[PDB]
Order: sequence, then structure tokens, then C-alpha cells
Amino acid sequence: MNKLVVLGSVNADHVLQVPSFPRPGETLHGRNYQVIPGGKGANQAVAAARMQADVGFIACVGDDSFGINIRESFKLDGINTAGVKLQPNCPTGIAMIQVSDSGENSICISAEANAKLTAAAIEPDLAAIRDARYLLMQLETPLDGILKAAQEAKTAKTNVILNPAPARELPDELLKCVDLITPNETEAEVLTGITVYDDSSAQQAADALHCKGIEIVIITLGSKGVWLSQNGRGQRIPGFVVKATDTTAAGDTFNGALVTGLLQEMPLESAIKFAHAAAAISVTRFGAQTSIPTRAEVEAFLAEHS
Amino acid sequence: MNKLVVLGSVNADHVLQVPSFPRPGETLHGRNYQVIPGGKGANQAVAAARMQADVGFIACVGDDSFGINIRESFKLDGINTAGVKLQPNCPTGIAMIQVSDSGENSICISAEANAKLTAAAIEPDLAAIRDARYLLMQLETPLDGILKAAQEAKTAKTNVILNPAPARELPDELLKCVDLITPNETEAEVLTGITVYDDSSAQQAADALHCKGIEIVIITLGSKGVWLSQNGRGQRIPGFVVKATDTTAAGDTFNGALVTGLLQEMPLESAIKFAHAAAAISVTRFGAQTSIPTRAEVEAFLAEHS
Ligand SMILES: Nc1ncnc2c1ncn2[C@@H]1O[C@H](COP(=O)(O)OP(=O)(O)O)[C@@H](O)[C@H]1O
Ligand SMILES: Nc1ncnc2c1ncn2[C@@H]1O[C@H](COP(=O)(O)OP(=O)(O)O)[C@@H](O)[C@H]1O
Ligand SMILES: Nc1ncnc2c1ncn2[C@@H]1O[C@H](COP(=O)(O)OP(=O)(O)O)[C@@H](O)[C@H]1O
Ligand SMILES: OC[C@H]1O[C@H](O)[C@H](O)[C@@H]1O
Ligand SMILES: [Cs+]
Ligand SMILES: [Cs+]
Repeated sequence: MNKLVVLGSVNADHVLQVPSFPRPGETLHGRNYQVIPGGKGANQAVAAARMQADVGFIACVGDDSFGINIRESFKLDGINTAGVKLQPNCPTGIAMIQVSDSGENSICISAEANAKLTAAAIEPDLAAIRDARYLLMQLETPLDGILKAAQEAKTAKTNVILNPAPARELPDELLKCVDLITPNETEAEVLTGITVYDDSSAQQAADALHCKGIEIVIITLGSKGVWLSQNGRGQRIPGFVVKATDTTAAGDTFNGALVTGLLQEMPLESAIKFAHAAAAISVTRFGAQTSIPTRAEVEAFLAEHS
Repeated sequence: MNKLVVLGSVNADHVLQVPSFPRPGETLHGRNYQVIPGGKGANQAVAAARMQADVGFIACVGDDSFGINIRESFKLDGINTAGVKLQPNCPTGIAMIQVSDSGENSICISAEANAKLTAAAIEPDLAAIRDARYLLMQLETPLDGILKAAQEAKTAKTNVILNPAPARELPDELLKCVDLITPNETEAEVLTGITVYDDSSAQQAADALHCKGIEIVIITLGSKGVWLSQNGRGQRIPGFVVKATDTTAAGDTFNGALVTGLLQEMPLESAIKFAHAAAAISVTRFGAQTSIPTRAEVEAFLAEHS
């Protein structure tokens, strides 16, 4: 029984660099086309697995070549893929990601196989959720699946970490089941209404989540580190200073590394700093999973930062 | 030896249906992810083939499963794929395509294997070009290769029809060997500077190209049909009005049909009218080659319309 169970999405990132932002009409010449394994659930389970967590993964992929292959690849990564279903006659979820040389990114996502991860779909996964010490989830799969998983986890005294990404609002009923939540600045706002300008707001944002029943709130702040509140007692834990070139799986990495630290009986504060280190590395590399570091790369990183 | 030689591109079309077109800093949600036989070169060769032209295709495909597979498919449409090269360790040209409800599309292409259709690369194809009476090309393959073809055509009584798509500027050495050019409105603008907004501007653009050596100009105007000019004598030839499902390959289908009609001794005006019918049927259907009509379909449509 995996001590960590990650539930979440799988995309194929079709990345293309384009000179201008895409507009309808004339065929625009792109370049450096790649298909990168992505998806917030996949990226986080890959994060944890690469941080050597005892991790199983609940997800829905397609029966295209990509879905068939990425499942095998997860195995190679050390992820228990028992909970990874292949959806008949569905492509795998895809992100059509056009990186514009003029900075501004064009993103077109289609759920595809991901829309299939329903509360009923995860039924055989429930037991793995009960036996886990931690359940990690995001929001790139249907809500009923996410909610069903958290509920199962509360009664089993499994700890529930929710990375509320991508940004979307959530019912009290799910928040109440979440032991630890890790929104970024955008997502805390969406979830609370409270926009996070500084410590005061971050703490109000946090307290709003504490009142939704979430003991621990971690608001990731981009380069500003993290705002950690545990039972009202808040504090900013800063991250590392790196030349950021792509932050695509940054948040995915942080959550994977964070939960792996806690499973190693790290104090929360230390687990967090550890996760900072992993995510920092990732923000320095291109693409989703292509940027997610190993435990070795992290220890190496931490050593080099003294 | 084929009477018509089409030289141009092959792409896998990665196609998403979108509610609308994406705003710069925002995540579009798409659907019906599909990978579709495409590329202007293939589209027009497929179009001429289906119009029962005697057509050989000069193109480059990759050695991925897609390129191997599509080249075979070309045979099934009666295309002589002798000149269709398989390029090792290169994926096939791709297009990332979003099609909205309106039938509008944004297309981003990645050349990939198409970048291998060089002048040197088409050396074995020069005989087919000389022995043809018609050479039809577009612009998704290297310019040096397009140029070379146009030149070998003129030495051996071979009419050149250039379809200057996607929009880019062309050297005069190319244009003066073009017997008949078929820009859309964006391309006409890019080629002459003269935006085409009406009858007069349509003629300004056209005579610009006549002073580039091109005897016959055809400016396509979407649903407004085309503008036809034979040495300073322009006129608008209306297309047929259809509801647009997807307009990906309307112009490709038009070019394919047009050249075939001409080839089969339809007077210039009849060939255009013929081509209009093919293209109008095509904009009613989804995806690139998936939408290209049969000859019987076009006759039927022509018998209906009339
Ligand atoms: N706007 C987006 N840009 C890039 N990837 C996205 C986006 N939205 C969802 N994804 C999916 O989730 C993963 C990236 O995480 P994300 O949180 O979007 O990064 P960011 O820090 O830019 O918000 C990718 O693998 C991709 O498949
Ligand atoms: N520019 C950066 N420099 C260093 N670390 C970063 C940077 N951006 C993100 N991080 C790290 O990535 C983690 C993810 O947080 P955040 O960037 O808010 O998520 P997301 O990028 O998904 O919005 C942060 O807690 C931090 O550890
Ligand atoms: N909405 C439409 N209805 C009918 N025919 C069309 C339509 N759009 C394009 N065509 C046909 O395709 C040819 C060129 O169209 P094009 O300029 O490429 O339009 P678009 O770029 O919007 O597809 C014309 O011959 C015309 O017959
Ligand atoms: O003309 C439409 C075609 O142009 C682009 O090259 C795409 O592949 C698409 O299929
Ligand atoms: Cs990254
Ligand atoms: Cs079409």
C-alpha cells in the first residue's frame, strides 16, 4: 500500500514555438514542435516518484499511442500505475501550447481522457486512498472524482493535500476534507476572493481556508517563496533564487517534493524548504515533466546552496 | 509521365475544436482532438487526384508512423507518389489547428520533414516536371525547391500554377516563371503590398503580378469567390455559397480542381467555376484532406447549381 497516492490529470503537451501570438486567418510558421508528457497529476506524481516517494497514481489516459506509452513510462519512474486507467477510443488529454516569442503564451487544453476520471472511475482506487498516509490531488480532472477521493481519505485518517490547480472554485465539502492546501496566488484568490498582496492578505486568505476546515495552508508566491499558516500561525518561508525560464511544472514539482518530505517525517517547515529546492530546479528547465528534478538533483542543489 | 505535377507539403494536422479563438493570457478549452491528413501540397494533389487529374506528387514525409502511412494513402487517391520522399529521423510536418464553430481556423505549421524538399532533393523529379503540362505548387516547402521546379517547367512547355500560400514574399525569378498565381487576400497583399478589398484593388494587385510576368492571376476571396485577370482585363467570378464547417483546405481544393479543369481543356472561366464547386463542397466538411470532394460530387454539385 503506497504511502502516497497522487490523483490527477495526464496531458500530452504539444508545444510549438511561434513568432507571433496565433490569430485566425493565414497559416503561421511555427518551430521546435515537441510532444512533452504533461498534466498536473502526472507532473506531481512524477515529482514525488523522482523524490523517491512511495507513490501510487490515480489517473485517466487515452488509448492513443501516447496514453499507452506514458502509462509504461510512469512505471519506469517508480509510480504505482495500478490506478491509471486507459480510456477506450479517447485521445489522451492534450495541451496545445504555443509559446510566443513575444512572450505571451497560447494555451489550448482539451480534457479528453481526463474527463473520464469520475467518482465512479476511482472506485477501485478507494482502498489505496484509505491505506495511504497522504493523498495528493489537483484540479485538472472532474471534481466528483476529486471530492470522492478526499471524502474516502478523511474517514481513513489519510492526510489530504490539495493543489487547487488549475484555478477554480471549490465546495466547502471538499475544502473541509483538505488537511493541507497549496494554492498559488491566483488560486487562493479564486478560492477565497481574498487577493494576496502581502503577508496580511496571505494570512487572511489562509485564515479563510482555515475556516473552511483546512489546518495547514501554504500559498505559493512565485519567486516570493511560500506563505505557511498552521492553525492561524503564519509565516513566510522564502524559496530559492534561480534564473526562471519556464515555470510550467514549478507548482507541480513543489507539491510532489513537499509531500515527499513530510512522508520522510520532516518538520513541515523543513519539508517546505525542501520542496522550494525541487521547484526551483524545475523553473530553470523547459517543459512539464522534462523539467522535474530527481531527489539526487535536489540534494545536489541543496548542497550547492550550502 | 503525369500531365499534372503537384509539388508541396505534407502535414499531420493536430486539430482541436474550440468555442472561440484564444486570448493571449488565457487558457482555452478545446475538444474533438484529431490528427488529420493535411498540408497544402498534399491537399491540392489529393484535390487534383480526386478531380481525376493525371497527377504526380513531389513531397517529403517523415519516418514517423504518420508519414509512412499518409504517403501510402496518397496512392489510394490515384496520386503518383514516386516523388514523395520519406525523410529519416524527422517527424512529418505538423499543423496545430484550432477550428471554431464559424468554420474559421488558426493554423500553426512546423515544417519538419517538409524542410527536406530542397532543390537538390527534387533533382530526380525534374523529368516529371518537364514532361508535365501542368506544375502546381504552394509555399510550405523550401523556396529553393519551389524555384527550381518553376524553371524546369518553363523550358519544356509546362504551365506553372503557383499557390502562394502560406503568405510570404517571393523573388521575381520565381514569379516571372509563374503562368498562373492564386493568392488569397492576405497573400496578394504580402506579394504586392496592395491590399485587396474590392474590384479595383483586386485589379491593382493583379496587374502588379502581371508586371511580374504572370499572364493569368486569380485572387481568391473566400466566400466572395475569386478575382480573375488576363493581362489587364480583370473580373470577379463568384463561387458557390455554403455554410462553413471548416475552411481548412478550401483554397487547396480550389487550386487542385482549377488546374485539373484547365488540364482537361475547360476554358479558363469553366475551370474556375469547376474549382469553385469543389472548394465550396470542401468548406462544408471538417479537416484538410478529409473534406476534399470526389469528381462525381463536384459534377453533381455543378448539375445542381448549374
Ligand atoms: N496555462 C498552462 N500552461 C502550461 N501548461 C498548462 C496550463 N494549464 C494547464 N497545463 C497543464 O498542466 C501542467 C503545467 O502546470 P501549470 O500550473 O499550468 O504551470 P503554471 O505555473 O504556468 O501555471 C502542464 O503539464 C500542462 O499539461
Ligand atoms: N521564479 C522562481 N524562482 C524560484 N522558485 C520558484 C519560482 N517560481 C516558482 N518557484 C517555486 O515553485 C513553487 C511553485 O509555486 P508557484 O510558482 O506559485 O506555482 P505555479 O508556478 O504553479 O503558479 C514555489 O513554491 C517555489 O518553490
Ligand atoms: N464560406 C465559403 N463558401 C463557399 N466557398 C468558399 C468559402 N470559403 C472559401 N471558399 C472557396 O475556397 C476558395 C478560396 O477560399 P479561401 O480564400 O481559402 O477562404 P478561407 O481562407 O476562408 O477558407 C474559393 O474558390 C471559394 O470557392
Ligand atoms: O491549407 C490547410 C493546410 O495548411 C496547413 O499546412 C495545414 O496542414 C492545413 O492542413
Ligand atoms: Cs518548467
Ligand atoms: Cs474543410
